[PDB]
Amino acid sequence: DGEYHSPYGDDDLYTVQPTERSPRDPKAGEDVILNITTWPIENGQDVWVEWTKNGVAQENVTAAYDYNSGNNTYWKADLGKFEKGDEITYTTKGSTNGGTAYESGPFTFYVTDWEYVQDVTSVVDNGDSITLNMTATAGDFSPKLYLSFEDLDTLRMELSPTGKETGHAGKSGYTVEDTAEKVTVTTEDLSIEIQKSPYRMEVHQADGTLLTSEYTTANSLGWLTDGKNVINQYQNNFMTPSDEAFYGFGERYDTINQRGKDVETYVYNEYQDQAQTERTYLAVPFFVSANKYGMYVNSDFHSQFQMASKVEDKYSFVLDNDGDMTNMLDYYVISGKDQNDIVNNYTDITGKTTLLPKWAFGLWMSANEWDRESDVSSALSNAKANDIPATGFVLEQWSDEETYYIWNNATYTAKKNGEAFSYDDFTFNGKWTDPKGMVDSVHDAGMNIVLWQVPVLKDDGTVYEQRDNDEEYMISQGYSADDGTGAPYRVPASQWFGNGILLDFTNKDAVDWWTSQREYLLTEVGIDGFKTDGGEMVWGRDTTFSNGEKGQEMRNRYPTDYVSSYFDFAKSINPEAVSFSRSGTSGAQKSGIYWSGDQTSTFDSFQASLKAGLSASTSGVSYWAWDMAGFTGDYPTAELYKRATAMAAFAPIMQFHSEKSDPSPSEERSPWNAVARTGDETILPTFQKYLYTRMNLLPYIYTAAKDTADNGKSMMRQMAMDYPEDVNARDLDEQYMFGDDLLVAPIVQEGQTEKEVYLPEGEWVDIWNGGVHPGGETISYYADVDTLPVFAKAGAIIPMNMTDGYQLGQNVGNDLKSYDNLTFRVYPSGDSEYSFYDDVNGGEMRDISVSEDFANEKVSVDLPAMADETTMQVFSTEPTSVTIDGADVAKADTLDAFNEATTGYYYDTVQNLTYVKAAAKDAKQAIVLNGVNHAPYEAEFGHLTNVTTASDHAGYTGTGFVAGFDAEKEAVEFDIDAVDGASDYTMEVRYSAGVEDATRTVYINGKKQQITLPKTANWDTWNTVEVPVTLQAGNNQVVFDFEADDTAGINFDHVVIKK
Ligand SMILES: [Ca+2]
Ligand SMILES: [Cl-]
Ligand SMILES: [Cl-]
Ligand SMILES: [Mg+2]
Ligand SMILES: [Mg+2]
Repeated sequence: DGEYHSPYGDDDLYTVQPTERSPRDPKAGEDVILNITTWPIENGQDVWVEWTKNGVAQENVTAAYDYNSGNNTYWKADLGKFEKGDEITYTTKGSTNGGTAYESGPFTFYVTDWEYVQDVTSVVDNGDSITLNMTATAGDFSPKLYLSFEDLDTLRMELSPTGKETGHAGKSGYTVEDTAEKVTVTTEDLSIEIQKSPYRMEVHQADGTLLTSEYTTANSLGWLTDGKNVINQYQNNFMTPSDEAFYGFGERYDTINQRGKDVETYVYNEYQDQAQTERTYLAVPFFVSANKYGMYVNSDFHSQFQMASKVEDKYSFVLDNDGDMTNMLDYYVISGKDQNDIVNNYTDITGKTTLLPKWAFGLWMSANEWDRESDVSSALSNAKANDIPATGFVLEQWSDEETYYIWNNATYTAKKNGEAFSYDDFTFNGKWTDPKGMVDSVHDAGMNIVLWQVPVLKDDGTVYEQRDNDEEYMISQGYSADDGTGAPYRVPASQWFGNGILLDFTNKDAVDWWTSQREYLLTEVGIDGFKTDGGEMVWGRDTTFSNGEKGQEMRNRYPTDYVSSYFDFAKSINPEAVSFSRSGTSGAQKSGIYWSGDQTSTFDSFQASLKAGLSASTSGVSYWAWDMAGFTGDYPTAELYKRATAMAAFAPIMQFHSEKSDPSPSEERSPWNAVARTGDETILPTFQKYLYTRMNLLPYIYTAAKDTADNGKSMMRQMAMDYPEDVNARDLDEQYMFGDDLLVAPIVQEGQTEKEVYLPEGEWVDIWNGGVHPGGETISYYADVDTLPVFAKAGAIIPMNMTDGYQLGQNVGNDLKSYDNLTFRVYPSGDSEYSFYDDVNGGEMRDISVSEDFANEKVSVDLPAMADETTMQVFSTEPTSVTIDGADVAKADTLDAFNEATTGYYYDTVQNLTYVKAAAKDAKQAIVLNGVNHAPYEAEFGHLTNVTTASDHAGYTGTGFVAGFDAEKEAVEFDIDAVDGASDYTMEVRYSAGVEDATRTVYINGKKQQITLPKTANWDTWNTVEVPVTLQAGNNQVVFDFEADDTAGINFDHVVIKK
């Protein structure tokens, strides 16, 4: 028998327990209902409420029967409505036939209403902060809003509704113009305009361009209070035009543009249906707008961002508080040089990404079913047999599944009083007879290993000596959080690890103990980090932490305290250790890799993972991973597996994983098991191609990882992050930038082979074959299941680790200590510069510069001192000569001769790349390619009408030529760029015409001219004709037609644009 009521339940955002108060936090005019339970179900029960209003005893309120369920009766008591300032205290009671009474409480609530800023009554400029003294729309407070600058382009607002708290100092580099009606605050980057009556702020760039502004009708900034004991919420409201896009908010699975949605800053463990439920494990109260600003609400409390979800032209935030009247509202409006600089400024406030070792950027292998030494040995042998040079290895099913720091099957004498074990304390048996030796074998394969962990001490109600000993110690030492009554906090019973006790990561002594238990894994077993799973486990408003904070404030912070504690611990022992986690909030980026969690093997889930990575990127979480092709559900199709592999190889962290613990057949998402499960042997070479390409690009990828850590620029980025003004880029979620230079367009739709790719203005070159694609439109690219469209931007300098074959997709292995052939791929365009992070040679930054001067048929490369031989691969026509420091270097006729040479050059006619080899030297070297033009536009890559291609007459550039172009109605169209700006140019047409003179009609952006192509000696003889053309900015449509007045057959190799 009993009775129970608890007003907040578990404080869950999405559900209520059946014995809560509704509303949880009543405002003025809201009917308050109390839900109460009694048990068992029986006649003669009476339930009632004893209470006071402002200290005055009220008549008891009797509860009415609502419904029965299980062994319980549920009741509702109606307290009615209240006025702002009312203080209500109540106790719920139950008894049967006037017998024993059971009760809950007392519970108190303070009835609130909103008060807003009205006018600015005075301004005080203290030199490093500005105070705006204001009046309020209601109540008796004297609010103060403090303005300060975190930097000249980053504004901080701190509101004290009572005026009793003071804002923080910032930079002094600002000026103020204060008039009776308005105050304007100016820095070299911002112009902040503030109307005084009513108060309203507009944030502009220094040149006057509006970034964002408070809502038009003013009274935008407010707080929810009873006027005496409590401040429970804050809000501000802003004006937004119909086309404004909002990105970030942590890791989001539903959309990359949150306009139209209410976004909850609330961490949650949602399995498989994150997109549909709009939930996430990683929530951050920061967004970036394509209107060139970011907004960061500096609080760990839950907030709701209403992004034009209520009123078409308004966005708002509503920030919760625990009632403490001394907690100021603190938020930032962040500008910068560009969108990535906005993210950099955000990381100045919340923490920079910590650079991880290069091994983190190779392939990670994982499968939950790996639960014994023989599984590890077989995984290593399978990788070797299938030529998969991975660098990361994860074990999940490794422990006793009780303590989570002891190897499965190990025996030992249990320890009391929180004492830690050493390796020699264990007798290793069964599944793991020699963990240290197993780790050595993983290292010997060139891989690094991490072990799965959780932040909770498991308590399943079973007897297990060591766990029971640790639990008693942890509780009595005060190492858990407190439930609010002096008892240890436990995860709610219905949840993952329900009944488990959370380690209080705010308590340094608790953390030292917890990590001391795992110390031997790092010092003696030799592991390389931890997969710190979970963390979305703090419920309860009264849950109390050692830092004095409670559940509302700590729910979102807890996972990051957990993750960071482990990351820092592992690295203190092993400098090369890496964490792999899923949950966090602002600052998560400081502590390792984040993966997108638990998803199914479908194209819809693939689409959601990419949105999660792109939104996480904007939010400063750059080192992002996903379980390629899904970790659960029916085994992926060969198509999904292949499409996923390609995106995964071009994402920040590449990793496969599987959910099942003991399946038959195997559920491994490895390429060898994928071949086995689908019966499609072609999966292996396709996977190899993408893995080998990633390893060829590792020097570029790792430099990008460094740029994240140094400059806040995420590795994988949504298109609007690099092109905010481009209206076509605003909502794209099926392509992205990777590193500074590569536009990647994965196929994330089932059955798709015609991939649309939006190309921003500028020239884009297909990295696989040299196809040129002028930007400014959405192109169609035919991508079979093994193909991934990837393009390099104009001016790109891309370092690569190549074999003597010098093609993308050739295996260089997993040696992270040296390069095979360090190579720089260059797409010359004006003056470009690249800072390469040469980690192989001491982490020195090598500044490479390229100066394109095709008007004088030259491209110059300024190579700094290098420790290794270097090979340039420059996109161009074939040079007439190449000099290094003014001395000619020898032309090599074949790739073999090029490889044998110590210095020289070689021209790859298929790829239209000039290779230049320069020796290692302790000083800068000046390389100059002479007699070169922009690379040819191959006819075989053009848009063809009623003609085909072939490769049956030798001497063509590219892969062949257009053949059988010999009848009316046939045409070849090229999309061409002006090389050095809009101008007149000479278009060199290369063709063969073995039978007779030919003529064709050419249209340049619709302007007609006819050309004559003289007979060549035979079909094995090529000739060039020079045609004067006028080329403008952007894409030039160049059409070669065979009209009624044209004549004869030609083979058409390419066109070259020159001065
Ligand atoms: Ca050709
Ligand atoms: Cl004033
Ligand atoms: Cl020729
Ligand atoms: Mg800055
Ligand atoms: Mg080591």
